[PDB]
Amino acid sequence: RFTERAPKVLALAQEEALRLGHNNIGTEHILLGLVREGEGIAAKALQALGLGSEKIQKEVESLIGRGQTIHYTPRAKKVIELSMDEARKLGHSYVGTEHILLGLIREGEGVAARVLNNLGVSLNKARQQVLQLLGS
Repeated sequence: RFTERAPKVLALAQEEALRLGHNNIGTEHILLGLVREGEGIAAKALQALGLGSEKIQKEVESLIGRGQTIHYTPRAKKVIELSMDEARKLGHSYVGTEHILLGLIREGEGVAARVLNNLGVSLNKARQQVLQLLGS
């Protein structure tokens, strides 16, 4: 149900949660995966918005702090479900990195959203800008 790059986001999200010593894979780890994957549309959008992996990493560690089997948080699961809806609405059968980013922005209320707020990003403006990119 995913593009080639979307599972790489998920792999990195889990790796980051483990590297940071965290107990679950939350929306902020999905955000880290989106930016660190580097090549997908989501990474491109985050780059164009003036963000980068190190800035996001530092803000995650500031807000949450550092700490085997880690599970997705309920909100991260919701974001993944929303990514499927975002893809469908845009005429795609496969969920790409951009749909995970849109699902994260749409949910708009977890640790990733707090991080984005603290990094100076408006979610509503960012949603419009990501869609603008997809329409280009």
